[PDB]
Amino acid sequence: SNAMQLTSQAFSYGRPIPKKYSCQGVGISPPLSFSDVPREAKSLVLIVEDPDVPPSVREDGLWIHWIVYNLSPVVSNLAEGAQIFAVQGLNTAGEIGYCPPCPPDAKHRYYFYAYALDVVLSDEEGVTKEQLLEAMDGHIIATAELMGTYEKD
Amino acid sequence: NAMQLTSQAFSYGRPIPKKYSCQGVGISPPLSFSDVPREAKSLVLIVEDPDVPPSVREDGLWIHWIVYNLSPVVSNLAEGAQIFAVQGLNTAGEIGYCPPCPPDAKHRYYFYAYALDVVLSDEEGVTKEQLLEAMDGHIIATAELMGTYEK
Ligand SMILES: [Ca+2]
Ligand SMILES: [Ca+2]
Ligand SMILES: [Ca+2]
Ligand SMILES: [Cl-]
Ligand SMILES: [Cl-]
Ligand SMILES: [Cl-]
Ligand SMILES: [Cl-]
Repeated sequence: SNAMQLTSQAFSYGRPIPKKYSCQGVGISPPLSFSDVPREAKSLVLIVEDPDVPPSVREDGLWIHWIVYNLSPVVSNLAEGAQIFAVQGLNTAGEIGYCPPCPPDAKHRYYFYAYALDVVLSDEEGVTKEQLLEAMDGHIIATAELMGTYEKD
Repeated sequence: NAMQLTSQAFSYGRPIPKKYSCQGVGISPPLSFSDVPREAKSLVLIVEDPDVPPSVREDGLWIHWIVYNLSPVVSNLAEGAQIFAVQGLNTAGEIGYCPPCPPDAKHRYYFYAYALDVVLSDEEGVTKEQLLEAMDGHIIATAELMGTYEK
């Protein structure tokens, strides 16, 4: 296509994420595919977040489930639970890496955002979303979005 | 449940019938959209030929059709349909569909459908570049159909 894509073999936009990738299954990271990445991209960034987190546990209403940056722009697929040859940032629990959906109160939406950058960012551990967004500023050449839902059954 | 774009006139990678080319009446081919996400507020269609002779078009890409602000429940466009959406500029410099008319070889014609989470502004003379620049940040699904033409 004419624009960068972020998709998953496991679910289409707005459909349920399989149980395997939630706290009700093994809780591993879902498969994701990047395609049509601009040739000028030098790295990719992934941010996964839940704007449906109960506000009584998170006042700003947004829980970050995964941060990955400095991915290769030709990475193509991340297989489920795969090794990440890139830098992982901090989720909202304050730990590195992927946190599975585990919505206590309702069905939630989980948004997966991809960003293509025309630079490689500094190699830093412990990166939060706020810090990452600052580092990206001025370097984002394209974005893509995927969303899936989860509701405990 | 991925979004799909199909045509009752040709399956993926197969020849586009003559009537949709310059060798016939040259009307737009029938198209069907399936499994458009619920969250979509509009559809976009971009049809282009990356096999255009580079001596004619240096960048190697000729746009044959741009449509945006299609209803997300439009479901199908009949052959040569009156379009209830906005048509943009093709590379010939005209609004609407330009048929395949490859002079030199078999070409591939790619049809890309995009579901957006917004309705774009109603504008005249919209080019592919302007359309794509506005779509970034709003695309929620993509589907591809391809057909070939050879004189
Ligand atoms: Ca007929
Ligand atoms: Ca004219
Ligand atoms: Ca109008
Ligand atoms: Cl995938
Ligand atoms: Cl959750
Ligand atoms: Cl059709
Ligand atoms: Cl042509």
